[PDB]
Amino acid sequence: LSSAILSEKPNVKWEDVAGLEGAKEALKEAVILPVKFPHLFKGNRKPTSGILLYGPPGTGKSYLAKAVATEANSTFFSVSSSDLVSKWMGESEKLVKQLFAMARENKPSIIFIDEVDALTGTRGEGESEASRRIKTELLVQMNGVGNDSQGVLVLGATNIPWQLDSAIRRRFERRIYIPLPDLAARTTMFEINVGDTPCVLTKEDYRTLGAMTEGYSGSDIAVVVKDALMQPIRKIQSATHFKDVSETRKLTPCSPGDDGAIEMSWTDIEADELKEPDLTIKDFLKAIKSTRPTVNEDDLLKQEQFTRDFG
Amino acid sequence: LSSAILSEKPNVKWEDVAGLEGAKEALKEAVILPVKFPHLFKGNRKPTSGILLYGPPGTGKSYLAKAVATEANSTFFSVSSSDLVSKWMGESEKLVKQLFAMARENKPSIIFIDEVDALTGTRGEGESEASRRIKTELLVQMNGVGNDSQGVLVLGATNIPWQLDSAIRRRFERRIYIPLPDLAARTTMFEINVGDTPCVLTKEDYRTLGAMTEGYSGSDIAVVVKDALMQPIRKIQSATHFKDVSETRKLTPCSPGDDGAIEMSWTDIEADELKEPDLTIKDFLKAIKSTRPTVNEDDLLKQEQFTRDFG
Amino acid sequence: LSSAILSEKPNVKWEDVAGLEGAKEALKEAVILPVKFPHLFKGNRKPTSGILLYGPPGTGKSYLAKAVATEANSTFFSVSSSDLVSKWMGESEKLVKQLFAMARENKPSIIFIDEVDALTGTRGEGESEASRRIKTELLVQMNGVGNDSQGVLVLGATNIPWQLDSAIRRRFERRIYIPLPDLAARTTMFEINVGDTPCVLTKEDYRTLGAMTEGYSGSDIAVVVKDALMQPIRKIQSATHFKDVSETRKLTPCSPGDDGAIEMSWTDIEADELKEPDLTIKDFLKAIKSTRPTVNEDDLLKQEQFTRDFG
Amino acid sequence: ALSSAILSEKPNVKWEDVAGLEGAKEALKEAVILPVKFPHLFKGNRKPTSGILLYGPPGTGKSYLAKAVATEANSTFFSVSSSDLVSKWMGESEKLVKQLFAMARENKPSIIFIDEVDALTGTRGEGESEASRRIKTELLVQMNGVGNDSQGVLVLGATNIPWQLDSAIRRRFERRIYIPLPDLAARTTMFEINVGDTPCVLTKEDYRTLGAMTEGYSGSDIAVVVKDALMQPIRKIQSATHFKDVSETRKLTPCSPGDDGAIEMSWTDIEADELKEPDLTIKDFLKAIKSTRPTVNEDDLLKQEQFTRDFG
Amino acid sequence: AILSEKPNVKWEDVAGLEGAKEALKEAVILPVKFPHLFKGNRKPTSGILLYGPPGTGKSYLAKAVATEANSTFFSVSSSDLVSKWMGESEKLVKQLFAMARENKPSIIFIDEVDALTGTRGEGESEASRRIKTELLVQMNGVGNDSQGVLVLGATNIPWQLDSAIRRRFERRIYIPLPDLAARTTMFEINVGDTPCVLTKEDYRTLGAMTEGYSGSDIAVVVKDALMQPIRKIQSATHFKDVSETRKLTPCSPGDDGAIEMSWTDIEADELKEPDLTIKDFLKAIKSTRPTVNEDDLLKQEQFTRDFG
Amino acid sequence: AILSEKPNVKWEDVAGLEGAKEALKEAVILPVKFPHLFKGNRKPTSGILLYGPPGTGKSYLAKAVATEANSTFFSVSSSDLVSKWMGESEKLVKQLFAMARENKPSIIFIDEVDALTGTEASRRIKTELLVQMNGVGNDSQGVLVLGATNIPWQLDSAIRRRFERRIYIPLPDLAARTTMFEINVGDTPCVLTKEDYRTLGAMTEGYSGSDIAVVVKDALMQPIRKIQSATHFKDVSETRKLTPCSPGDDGAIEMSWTDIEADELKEPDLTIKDFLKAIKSTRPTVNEDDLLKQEQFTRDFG
Ligand SMILES: Nc1ncnc2c1ncn2[C@@H]1O[C@H](COP(=O)(O)OP(=O)(O)O)[C@@H](O)[C@H]1O
Ligand SMILES: Nc1ncnc2c1ncn2[C@@H]1O[C@H](COP(=O)(O)OP(=O)(O)O)[C@@H](O)[C@H]1O
Ligand SMILES: Nc1ncnc2c1ncn2[C@@H]1O[C@H](COP(=O)(O)OP(=O)(O)O)[C@@H](O)[C@H]1O
Ligand SMILES: Nc1ncnc2c1ncn2[C@@H]1O[C@H](COP(=O)(O)OP(=O)(O)O)[C@@H](O)[C@H]1O
Ligand SMILES: Nc1ncnc2c1ncn2[C@@H]1O[C@H](COP(=O)(O)OP(=O)(O)O)[C@@H](O)[C@H]1O
Ligand code: BEF
Ligand code: BEF
Ligand code: BEF
Ligand SMILES: [Mg+2]
Ligand SMILES: [Mg+2]
Ligand SMILES: [Mg+2]
Repeated sequence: LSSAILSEKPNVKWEDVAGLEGAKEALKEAVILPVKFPHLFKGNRKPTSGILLYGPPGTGKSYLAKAVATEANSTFFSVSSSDLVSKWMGESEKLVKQLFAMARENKPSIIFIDEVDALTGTRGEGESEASRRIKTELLVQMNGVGNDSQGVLVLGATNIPWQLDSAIRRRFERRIYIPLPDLAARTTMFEINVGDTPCVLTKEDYRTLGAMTEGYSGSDIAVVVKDALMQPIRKIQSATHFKDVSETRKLTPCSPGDDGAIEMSWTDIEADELKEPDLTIKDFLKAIKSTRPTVNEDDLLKQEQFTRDFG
Repeated sequence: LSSAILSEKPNVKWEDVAGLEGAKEALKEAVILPVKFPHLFKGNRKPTSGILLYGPPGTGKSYLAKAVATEANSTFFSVSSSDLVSKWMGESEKLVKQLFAMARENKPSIIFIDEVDALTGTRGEGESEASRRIKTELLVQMNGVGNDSQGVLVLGATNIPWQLDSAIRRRFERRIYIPLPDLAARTTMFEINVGDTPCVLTKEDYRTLGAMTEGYSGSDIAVVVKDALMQPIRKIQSATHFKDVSETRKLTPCSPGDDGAIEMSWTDIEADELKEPDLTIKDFLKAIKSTRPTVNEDDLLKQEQFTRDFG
Repeated sequence: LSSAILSEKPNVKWEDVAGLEGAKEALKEAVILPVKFPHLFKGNRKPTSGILLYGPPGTGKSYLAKAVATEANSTFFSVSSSDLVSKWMGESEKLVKQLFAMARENKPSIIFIDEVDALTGTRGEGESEASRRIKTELLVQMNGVGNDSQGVLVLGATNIPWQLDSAIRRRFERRIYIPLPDLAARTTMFEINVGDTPCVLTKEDYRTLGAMTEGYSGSDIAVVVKDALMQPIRKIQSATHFKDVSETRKLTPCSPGDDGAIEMSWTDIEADELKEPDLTIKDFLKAIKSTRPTVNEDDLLKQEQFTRDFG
Repeated sequence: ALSSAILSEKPNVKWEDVAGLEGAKEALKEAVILPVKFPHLFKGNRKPTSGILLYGPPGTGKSYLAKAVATEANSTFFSVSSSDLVSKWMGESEKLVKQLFAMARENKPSIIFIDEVDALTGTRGEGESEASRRIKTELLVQMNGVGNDSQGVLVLGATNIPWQLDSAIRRRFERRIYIPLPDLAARTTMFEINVGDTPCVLTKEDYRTLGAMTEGYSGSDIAVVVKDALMQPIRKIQSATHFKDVSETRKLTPCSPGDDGAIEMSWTDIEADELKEPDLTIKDFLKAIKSTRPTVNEDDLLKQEQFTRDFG
Repeated sequence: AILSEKPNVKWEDVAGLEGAKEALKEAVILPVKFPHLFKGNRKPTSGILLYGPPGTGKSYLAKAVATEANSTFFSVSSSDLVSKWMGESEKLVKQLFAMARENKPSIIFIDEVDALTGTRGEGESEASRRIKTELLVQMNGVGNDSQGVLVLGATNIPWQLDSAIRRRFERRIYIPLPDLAARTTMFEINVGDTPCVLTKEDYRTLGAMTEGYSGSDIAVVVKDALMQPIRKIQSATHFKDVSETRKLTPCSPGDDGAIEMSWTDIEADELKEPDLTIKDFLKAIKSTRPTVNEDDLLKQEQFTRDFG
Repeated sequence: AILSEKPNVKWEDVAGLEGAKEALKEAVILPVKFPHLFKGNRKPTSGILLYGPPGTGKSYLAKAVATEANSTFFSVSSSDLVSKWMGESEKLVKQLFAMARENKPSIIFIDEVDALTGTEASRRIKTELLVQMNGVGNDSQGVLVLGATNIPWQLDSAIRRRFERRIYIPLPDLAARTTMFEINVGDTPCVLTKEDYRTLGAMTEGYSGSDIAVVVKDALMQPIRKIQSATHFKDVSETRKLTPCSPGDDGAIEMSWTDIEADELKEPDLTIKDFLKAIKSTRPTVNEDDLLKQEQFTRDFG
């Protein structure tokens, strides 16, 4: 049997995710509003049962699922494609039945599924038995004869929504496209991902950054901020020569031959008594020259096709 | 001989389904007429043994099965593809035999199977042992040597009727296509799904709605009515400011600066003593602009192919 | 000691089967002629041991098996694929051995197997242990070292005879194709399936019906006759108005305003004392417009392939 | 004390009833008759054959030849399918094999027949190599025992699928023989055998005309066209209206409407025995030839020429 | 089912391409040397890809990272991951990252990740979607602790690697063909304790002769060289005394003291093996062609020139 | 499941293969003959793979090595390990190495090493074997593993790598086939000359020892075959003795073997020509594309 139970909460708050307030609105009214205000949702007025998120890779879908998982205050299940597909013949499907069953047992609950494109695609006869049996149980077990469709919430994610079948497209009754973040949201993600590190710039300088970075993803922002945090490490471990500055001794990397320039390596230098140089904009522009964006623009044209129709 | 079964207690009545009068006629004469009038069915006049329902997703198939399940007054079995396919080798087929066996034990009765496409498809050799053994037992056990084909009524549903094998197609001896609905039925579903909520419109305004919504499904109607029932709380949480109107205190969202406009949030306001905004066409039309028709039209061309031939 | 025996008593006459005079000849000489005339079969002259029937679905195969079962006057066994395939490892095969064993114990006897395609197909290694063990025991136990092949009789049915393996094809030594019925046989099935219901037509009108219905199955005939028997219930409970005609009170549906036309519903009318208008030609033609032929014509080309070779 | 179910009674078929098979007839006469009649020849270097396989397309006469050996044995003829070897729990699946060859050596001289050896063997994955690899392994040892027990037993293998037979058991059956479809003269012989004691109408060259008409059948095809030929005069008895006396007191046969002594009646009207059936005529034979096209397929013959062309 | 080892390989054991060396010394040794620098915004690298032509020592360098790591160093090829059944192909991935998190702090190596990528099109459908999907979501996802474990990827085909897994391996390093001096160093290492015959500039002549090999190519020409004088001894007729009591070596037919015999004829020890010298080396260089191809190097310069 | 023996097969009992033989002599016998040669970091081979087409008696050659190294021969079939024993196979591979350690000098023979790898469960056998072949180090001295494969190209590269030395076992050449015919008839009464044996040799290009063994087993029975079927008996020469002869000959009576008295039959003498018959009715076992497939392996992993 083994009951396939998996549920754990990380820490990602609301405003960690920047921008796209339609999805924030729909998920606050789909998650917080049923739990905090159950009396409003009564009779004809019912909460949303199936919500699909989609878009290009790294626009913040699974991180938003993390934010819902932290801000849930509910039995947050989560399952990959691993725990559903079993060995023999029968546990591949009865575990789905027990998943939504015990999900309804621990109601109010939220279910997230990542990359539902691995379970769809009934057109043709490829991926035959797994697609028909497992996908059929996802349909009928999602709603069907005597399933309590109230209670639980099914969060779907994908990168390919056009290969998603129209029936499961109707199952995910409120679908939301997640675009590449605009100027202001990327300004916000810059001001978030700098964090507690002492920066040097102002808000309109972050606006200059977001103007320079037209058309990235969230991971692209995470790695240009990472590289911006990782240039002074290369300055400290780099080359030969440090120097004292200023609570008892403190040395930082400096060029060969300078005011107090001893010749050494980071290894030579004592615990703590290292001075790493500030973060800097030059670090930002160096990170811009480091990495090209990952997303392709014809795939964005297909996202504008399915979004322009069904979004 | 360990038997694992199930049964239901649903709640759906006749007038909730709009249109579909042929299916309503065939199921009233296939369900109500045998039980209420058993004396009419004698000798040459025999009840229907196999009924197929099919069509695009969300035209009301499984909800009609709910209506038959409530209006049955009979032992209503229902089985998905899960409970038939077993682990080892033998219980995958003997459970089918015990299903129709105990179904004949509790006669008169109705059996529903959802998404029978997971049990068909003998063409080729894919899904070999499960398809031949389980599907063979569905054929022979459905009717065969000494099966009492009288009594139990088998209601079939699917979304893919062309992959259904011709033998089971003959088993479901009276098949009915369920098209996309029309103007008047969607007017009826609007006037049903508004329910007890105090609306604002008239009947010809619902006709204007159904004229605006050419080519939806029933789920599309359910979610535009759902979104229409969410715009009140969207207005309550909107901005800063509520106001008393009118059984002891009752406040609703209003614009900044109005007759009795206090400044607050929904959180500030007491249990129940919240007032909800009246349904207006603007919420309806906003919900129409929110969501495209879900299903495609080339799939409708294939439904017109199989319907135009075999319907 | 397993003892998974089952047999029964149906009721189907010879002459309720239409067409198929070759199958009628082969089964009269295979069933009636051994029992009534055992002295003719002695020494070199031996009865037939294996007879196969095949064809498109609903050409009357299993109903002919019902007719043999009624007209047997012999211990008629019948087994599906369910009772042969067991759980563990050994009872899947020893039950076959006990089946032909106790079949020879109750000689003279007839064995029918429906849809033998679930036990064949040794080509490749799919369905490996069940196919090799169970099918091997079907071969050797059917005839082999010391099996008394005289006595019993193995009746095979299928819908797919080309996937039947050539060895079992040789086992079923006298195979018969069962086509779609022609004009006269469908005229006969019309005149049988009208039964005791008072009709309105003549024999050449049934010839007009069979001319209108070119290329049906037996189930198609059964459901157009069924729909023809379900039109007078629709008319007797349709709209408003019945009328007395003629053993104490008897009312039938009639148009609004007629000779003795009271206004009521079927519900208003007393047990029995309600009679529906006799089947009419229009009901027949309406049933012809109701339902397509079931079978497809490329499958008929494969039936002409296997029939043209092995028939 | 976990013994089995064996053969005791032999099914009487004569040695002359088969046709063709001259290599198999030679190998089994030298493998059965020659050890018993001449034990002094097999000594030292000269040893009898230990493993003999028969194979071929279905219905070329393999199991019927095993019937002929079973009648002509005069020895304790065991026979076992795949049923009696595979047991329930874990251990009797293999100890019964050990007791089979054990009690087979107890009742020596003796012959062992195994039909459909591909059901014994056959591995694809983990499920196929469980509880069949054990029994296969015990067969592997107990037929490695040629150096242990050369004299005594003989293992006759039959199959229809010899390519799925594993190469190790292929080496165990050390002298394998392909059994093809029969030719003109052998089918003439099977016609003249299967007519039996029934009074025929034809001559030997008419049977040659039959075998020329029936190019490429099996033995079962011959058995059913002869069977249908033995059903045609009773079909004449059932058919039409009208019989007629001919010739030990009254004897009537079917004849056309209006003939020399043509009374009008049905078979039902006619007294026990005093019926006369029509003698088999070439027309019933040729009608039976038109009734059933050959059963086996020629691509299967190409695979028999593959395995025969290699390992035959 | 799952392998583990703390191997021998050191940074000085590795010869060549010191930018990848200092990069892995940073991303692996810097969590070891200064874990207290990595806090809050400053986080260690999670996914590092190595790639290029075959035989360049990526697994060997991973073993150098393993020895200087002091951590549970896993390593897996594709052979422990290919679908034989329909679902130990995926649950073993789940147990791999699961037990990898059980033995944290840890390092995971995967060799030739090109056998798990390539979602474009529908070829290799169920294995690619299921197994690759679990690699993505299980690599980072809803509630995966992405901290801790380190995923080392290797391949020979990086362009067929999908862009999503390309982003997963967030710090990728191209490994080019090495140079003269590093192959001189690998010659002087792989000769080992065997008594050679040459000097350092003769190894420079060797590396000049061997322009454009891999590390495995060096390993097999040194291996064949450790068959070469033994191949002289196993060959031919005639030995000869030279010089602690009797000592004979192979010599040509007809020479100063050339007796005719075989090695078998000659007494324990009292054999004088031919010296190990270059003609055998240069003959081994003429024996074997470089395996790798240069248009594949042009594609490595394409993907490296763009994304490197 | 594990066979053990102190075999008695000399080099001369193994037809041909002189090249392998000479490789094995210096690979295995030299270390054993003069152990003082292998002090310090100089260590004798401890894995040898024997590869080549089936029917060359790789096993028999292996026993000769054991006989000549004066060692116990321990042996196991990998097919049996993978299928028959399964569950207990880890235990078996253990015990096997354990016996061999306890019994130095000794040799482990693993037949069909390819059959260790693929078509989870036998992944254990692979894994245990590898751990054990690392046993040269815990106990490097005194044991040697000889693997045998017909399909070296299907042999797990990890296992492959544990077999330092690889030796090709070719199909027999003229001289070897000639020896095989002689050995296979041994003492049997026949009238074959030295030249006939050579002829039989020359006439079986591409045959294996196995193939030759079956042909010879077939041929020797021919005189028994003639006597059993024999027709027309003529007297020759201890009181009456008749043999088959053609229709119409010096003393040619017409009869069948059945007609002739116990013993007083003279069976036909063995002939070189008769084997020629047997050669026609037994095709060689081994496909001709195997040469290349095996030589591809000699080129790549030799
Ligand atoms: N709006 C956002 N605010 C903060 N972090 C973000 C945002 N969007 C993306 N990220 C970063 O992206 C990563 C998660 O991406 P994910 O949603 O898993 O990609 P995908 O959408 O392809 O699943 C996290 O490291 C997170 O920090
Ligand atoms: N005609 C209809 N009348 C009332 N509700 C409907 C109708 N069509 C659809 N619905 C609603 O939409 C959903 C879809 O109906 P259902 O029979 O379950 O279709 P499906 O199984 O194809 O999704 C149901 O949950 C039901 O509440
Ligand atoms: N020739 C026929 N005569 C009478 N009824 C028939 C005939 N063919 C079919 N039927 C009717 O149609 C149905 C289908 O025939 P049946 O033998 O059950 O088909 P199948 O062999 O495919 O199961 C049966 O209910 C039978 O009564
Ligand atoms: N040579 C033959 N002579 C006479 N009858 C034969 C011959 N070969 C086959 N038959 C008949 O054909 C049938 C098949 O013979 P058999 O060996 O049992 O074949 P199988 O087991 O493949 O069905 C039997 O009824 C047998 O009487
Ligand atoms: N840069 C290097 N320094 C030292 N040895 C190397 C180097 N590159 C390759 N080698 C040698 O090559 C052998 C095999 O290299 P391998 O790790 O298989 O290459 P790959 O990068 O394809 O995995 C190793 O045993 C190693 O000793
Ligand atoms: F989803 Be429905 F049953 F087409
Ligand atoms: F149902 Be039938 F036998 F095609
Ligand atoms: F013996 Be047969 F080929 F069934
Ligand atoms: Mg449904
Ligand atoms: Mg049927
Ligand atoms: Mg047989």
